[PDB]
Formats: sequence, C-alpha cells, structure tokens
Amino acid sequence: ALQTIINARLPGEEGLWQIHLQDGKISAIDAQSGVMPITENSLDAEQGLVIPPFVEPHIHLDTTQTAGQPNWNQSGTLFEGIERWAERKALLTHDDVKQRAWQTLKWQIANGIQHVRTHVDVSDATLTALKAMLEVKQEVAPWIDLQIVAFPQEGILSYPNGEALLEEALRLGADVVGAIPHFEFTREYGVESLHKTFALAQKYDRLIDVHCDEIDDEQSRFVETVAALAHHEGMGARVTASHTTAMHSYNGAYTSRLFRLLKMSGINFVANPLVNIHLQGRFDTYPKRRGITRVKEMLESGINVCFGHDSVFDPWYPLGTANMLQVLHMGLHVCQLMGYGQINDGLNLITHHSARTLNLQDYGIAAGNSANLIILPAENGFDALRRQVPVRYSVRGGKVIASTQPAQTTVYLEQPEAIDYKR
Amino acid sequence: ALQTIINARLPGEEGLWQIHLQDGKISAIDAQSGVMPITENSLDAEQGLVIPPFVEPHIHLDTTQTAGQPNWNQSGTLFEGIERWAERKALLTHDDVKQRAWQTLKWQIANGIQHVRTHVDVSDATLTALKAMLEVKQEVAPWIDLQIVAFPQEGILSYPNGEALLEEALRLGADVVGAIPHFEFTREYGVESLHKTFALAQKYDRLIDVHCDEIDDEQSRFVETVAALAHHEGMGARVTASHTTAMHSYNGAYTSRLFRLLKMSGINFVANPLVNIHLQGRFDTYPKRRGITRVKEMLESGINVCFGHDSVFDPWYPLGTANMLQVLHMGLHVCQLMGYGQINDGLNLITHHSARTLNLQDYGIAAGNSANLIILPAENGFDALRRQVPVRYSVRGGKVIASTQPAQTTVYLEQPEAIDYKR
Ligand SMILES: [Fe+3]
Ligand SMILES: [Fe+3]
Ligand SMILES: [Mg+2]
Ligand SMILES: [Mg+2]
Repeated sequence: ALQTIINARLPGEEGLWQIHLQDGKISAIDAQSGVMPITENSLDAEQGLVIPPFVEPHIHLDTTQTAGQPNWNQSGTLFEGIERWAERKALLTHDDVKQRAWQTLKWQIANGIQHVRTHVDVSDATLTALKAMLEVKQEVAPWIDLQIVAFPQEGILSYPNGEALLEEALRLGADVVGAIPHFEFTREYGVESLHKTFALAQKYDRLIDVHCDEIDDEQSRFVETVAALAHHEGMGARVTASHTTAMHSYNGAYTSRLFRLLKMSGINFVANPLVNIHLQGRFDTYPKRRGITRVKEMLESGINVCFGHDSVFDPWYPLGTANMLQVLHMGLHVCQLMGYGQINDGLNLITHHSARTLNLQDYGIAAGNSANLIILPAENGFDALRRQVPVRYSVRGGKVIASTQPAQTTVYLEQPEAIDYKR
Repeated sequence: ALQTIINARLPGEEGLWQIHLQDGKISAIDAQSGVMPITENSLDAEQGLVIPPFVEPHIHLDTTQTAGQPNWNQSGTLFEGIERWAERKALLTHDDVKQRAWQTLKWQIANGIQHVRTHVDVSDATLTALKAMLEVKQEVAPWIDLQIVAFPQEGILSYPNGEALLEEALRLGADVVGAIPHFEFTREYGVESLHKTFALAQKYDRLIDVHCDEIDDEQSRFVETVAALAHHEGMGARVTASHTTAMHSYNGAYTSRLFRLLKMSGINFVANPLVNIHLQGRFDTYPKRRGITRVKEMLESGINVCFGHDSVFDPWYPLGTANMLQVLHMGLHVCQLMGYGQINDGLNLITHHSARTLNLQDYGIAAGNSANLIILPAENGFDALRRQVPVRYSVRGGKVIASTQPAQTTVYLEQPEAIDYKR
C-alpha cells in the first residue's frame, strides 16, 4: 500500500512537500528542500499540485444523462426542457434513475470528485427517484460520499401534500432539507415554506439547502429569511442558499444592508455558472444581464461561496462532462475574477469552500485526516485552470481510485516537437 | 504519401465517407455503405468528424505570452493591463516578438488551426512588431497561412503620423487595413478615419478589418459607416467589423433598421467571446451586461458572424491555450445558443464562417481543393464541443502536420473501467 506522496506542491505554500500516509490517513506533512527520488510505495506528484478532492455541491442526478430522449431541446429554453422531460416519463423507473446517476458519478470519480450533493425531486407521491438514489448512495460510498437533498421542486405549500412528502423523504434518510420559495404561488407561501423547512431541519437534525431566488426578479428576497432564520437558530454552518441569481438584479443599497446579515448568519452560497449564464437573462432583450449571484463581493466580504455544475447532459443543460475546472473557468469569466491572484485562488471555489458548504468534517491535507487527495499535473491553480488539466491521480483512503494518462500532442515542423501548452 | 481518408463523418451528412487524395489535393469524395478496412496509405478517421481546418480570425500575436512579465495584472482590468505592458517595454524587440508569436502559433498548429489573422500595432514609428511579424508569416507558411492586419491601435487621426504609418505598413506588405473609430478623439475623426481606411484598401487592393465599436456606448455606431462604405464600393466580402460590442447595448428599433444594411452590405462580423465577457460590462455595477454582439440575431438573418480568441496569455486576457472549441464553448453560453442544433451547428462559427471572414479561396472538403483538413474524435459538432476533444490529426497538403494521442482515464471500482465521457 502507498506510504508516501512525494514532490507535491500545495496551494499558497512555497516549495515541495512530502505527505506521509498510514492506516488510510495522513500521518504527517513535511517540507522537502529538493526533489525526492521515487521508490516502492511512493506516489510521485512530480512537482504537480496536490489538493483535497474536488467537490460537487449542487447537481441533479435524478435528471442527468437524459438529453435527447426521446427528443432534443431545440430552442434550449427552460419551457421546452420541461416539455422534453415530460415526453420521457414512461422511461422514468427505479433502474433508469440508478443507471443514469451512476454514469455521471463515474465521470465525477474520473474527475477527482469525492464529495457530491445531489438534489432529488420529492414532489412525487411515489418518491421513485429518491428510493433509487438512496440505494445509489450506499453503492457509491467506497468512492464518493453522496449527500441527498429532499428537493420539493413543485413547492412545499403549492403542491398537494408537499410538506408531508418532504418530511417522508427525511424519514427515509435524505441528508438535507430543500425548498424553492420563489416558485411558491405567493410571497407569503414562500416565507412560510422557509419556516417549515427550518422546523424540519431542527426536528431531524439535518442540513438545509434552498433553491433560493433563482429568478431575475429584483423583488425576490427570500435569502434574507434564510439567513435570518439560520442566525436565530444559531445554525448557519448547516445552511446553504443555492443560486440567489436575483441578487444580480438588486439595487446596491439593499444589497449592502443585506450583506451585514449574510456575514453574521454564517450561511453558505452556491453559484452554478454554466447553468446560470444559460438560463438567466432569458426575459431581457438587449442588453442582457449575466445573472450570477454576487460572487466577487461575497469573497471580498468573507462570505463563503462556491460553484456547482447543477445539471449534466439533460433538458435544462445539454452539455457537461461533470468537470469542476470547467465550471470554475466559466465562473471566473462571468464574475470577472480575472486578475492573476483571483484566478489562482479560484481552486478554493471548487474545493475548500464547497467542503464547508457540505459541512464536511474530514477534509483537507492535514495530519489526522483521511488520505483523500488528488494530484493535478500543473504548477498551481492558475496553471491548472488555464490548461484545463485532467486529474492525474485520485487517492481515497490511501488508495488510487482513478488515474488519467495525459494526452500527447506532437506538431511536425522541420522536426517533430511535443506541445504541452506551457511557455 | 497518404492516398485516402476513410470512415469519415461530415457535418450535416448522413453516414460515412471516403476522401480521395492526389497531388496534395482532394480528388474525389465518395459515400461508403459501411466501415472500410484500414490499409497502407489510408488515414482512418475511425468514424470521427472530418472538417476543413479551424480558423483564428482575430488574435494579437504581437502581445501574446507576456502575462506576468515583469509583473502580473492583479485586478484583471484593462487599465492595469496597459500599465503592466508598459513595464515590459525594455524587452520588446524583433526577436522577442518572433519568439512569442511562434510559441502561440505552435499551439495553434497543435489545435488544428491552419488559417490565422493577427492584428499588429502600427502606432509605432519603428514598426518593430510589424517587421518581426512579416518574417514570422514567411517562416510559418508551410503550416499556417497568416494574414497581418495593420492595426493603428492609438488611432489614425488621433496619433502623430497615424495615417502615414498605416500606409507604410501596407507598403511593407500588411494584408489588411485596420482602424479603431471609437478610440479616436471625436466622432468626426472616427467617421473620417473610416473614409481613409477604405481609400487605402482600394488603393492597395487589401482587405479591411476594423476594431469597431468595442465599447459599452449605445451611441457608438461606427458599424453603419463600415457597412455603408463597403456597400458603396461593392466590396463587402473583403470587409470585417470586429467586436461591435456596442451593438449589445443598442435599442431594438435602431438595430432592426441597421440589420437591413448589414445584410445588404455583405460584410463580416467577428465576436471574441472569451475577451468580450471579461472586458465588457466593466462600468456596470449590478445588473451587469454580457457585452457580446448580436450573434444569434446575425445567424437568424443570414449575416456572416464568427468567433476569435483575441488574446492569449497576455495582460488583457491572462488565459488561453489558443483553442477554438473553448472559444466556441464560451460563445454558445453567453449568446444563449444552447439548443441542440444551435450547439451542433456551432462548428460553423470556427470553420466556414471564419474562412469567409478571411476571404479564403481554397477552403472546404471539396474536390479540387487543397487537402487541408482535420479529424476530431467525436460523432458530430455537439459531441466535439461537449467533450472539448483535441484534434486527432491535422492534414495539410495531404500530409500530417499534427497529431494528438488522446488521454486515457481509468476508474478503479470493483474492476478497472475506462471512462470516455460518452453515455
Ligand atoms: Fe438545482
Ligand atoms: Fe483585437
Ligand atoms: Mg435547476
Ligand atoms: Mg483588443
């Protein structure tokens, strides 16, 4: 079994480091004064970057891999997506959900993702997708720690038996309580739905992740209730507000007042760049707003924010290979986090900040933690992002669970020359 | 020497095709009714997609590869970029320009790009970068047909001897006449500069490519003069309006009136997604406009529009590997061209439409044309874009000039499994 990771670079640290492993955990981390020789039981990072695993804080595994079945979304709109999904209803079975979820999970394992939070639609009396996902969670456990959010997609108060079904999902084992206040019939139902969500989270000791203000409506302010209730209950660390795309459209004075509460509350925020740029701004003609939440300002204020993929290869988002560096690339561009340090520090948005969002208790390259880490064939976060590098090795419990042999590119000039896209 | 390309898929065509080669040209293209066996002198596309070469219609090779020299742009702003470039002035020499241009050109060769249009700053009495680029053009000719635009970055009428220097650049061999009307001191200088640009293009029989309305100013309408002058001279095919980001901010009534002229004029448009999303919208607070020209509407109206990378690894854009599928990916998201057909047809924005922008006379998989083509390990444009596939083989004059051995990814579950990100 592997005993050491050598010649590793660490974000924010100078030089090379050696990570000692024992009994599936990291026993010690020591600085090197030069390059160490390889040997039996040593995994050579080759001066590449070593980081804790990538994290997917927001994905819908119940709908993944269904694009084009039975028909393709040709307009690309949300409206048509709903119609295309409806045409596939006859194929939505226990086994179908498990097969598709596992296909995307394998791409995630290949991409160094060891922690995933999936929302599962529980606005279904049969709870078909939820029952399937609970089995998938157990099956994939050796490779990925999967959290399941009971997501009442059609609303809690605006759908028949919505609250009873949400609670049933928690009784069956869902890890997180979801909500979608802006989709409820009225603002009052929206606010009330959040009180019910928090009461359920406290009753069952579960986390909360709300699809919050995902709409280009400057009056959609459910985020202040999410933060206020979290502050009142002293549970900010266990609470997440996903999307908050309406914040992109708020006036600055209200946003400034709100930020004081967001910081005090300690809640987490998830932005989903690939999907937000695609589905937001659809009611504008020109100019067209970007529609991503205030990521740059959150970072400047010390508010925890991170990035999710949201959807993969389905009616709502036809693209994706479940790659977090690709999600990060889009977010840095749309949010204009394009200075060198902003890009280099970008890795935090898909590693540490996401681990905090999932309330993980065993995460990070530190002595005593499980030996879960990945190796990128790049010098730092900037280099990894610019070249969109694959994950050379993914290690979990001190064992290799994925590896990618890099592509090899050659140009035939006066003589053959290898191209690695470095200067 | 290669005599045939077999088992090729072609955009918009059903089945597999065989492309016969002779004397460096395509002699014939025949449909196959099944998979053909490989043999000596046959390049097997393996049911991958075969297309004419990728094209880079807009890049600045004179500034490429300089990010972080001597310092990094930390804010990511245009203003700081200008300052960082100024700090590198002592290093700007003939040999330095050639070395950096060649580094990016090699990445382009590796990425299947055989046609490149580079703008070169000619607001320099010594014309240092231009002299260097003219040598690079000759040196790279066996692999890339490089067009050089004499770009008067500081203006034609607003910079000392601007017009004389622009003409000197044409006398030295620049292929295209540039301009930048919105940067001139006054609207009147802007309009006058375009009359001078067109007069020079007609005097020397050169193409035109204007940095046109690259500003979030709803009153920047130099594009109507570019189109009107092209229509008057009957030379639309030889004219390009780059950026036109101001169009993102025009009212709809004026845009509708303008579109009639744009179509009638026959001029070309270049949008630069990676740079436009980064540098446009910088004066907005929230909401923030996207700032890309009206690509979707141009396509719907039959107006030729295509995508360029603009900058690679420099103070104005720190990222990039000169990859056109990456440029396309950003453009499809920001322009909301996310329906299946829109994405699949996306390849046109980085192949055929760009060839038209460069007024190329030998381009396309057709009998009689030079055997210049590339092979993508994907089923169609959608698949190539989704998986961001590399160029398996680039063929020029019937000879392989670049090849990429794909990466190999494995996940170690109960048994090892190869992952190719296909469902
Ligand atoms: Fe979601
Ligand atoms: Fe330019
Ligand atoms: Mg959604
Ligand atoms: Mg520019």
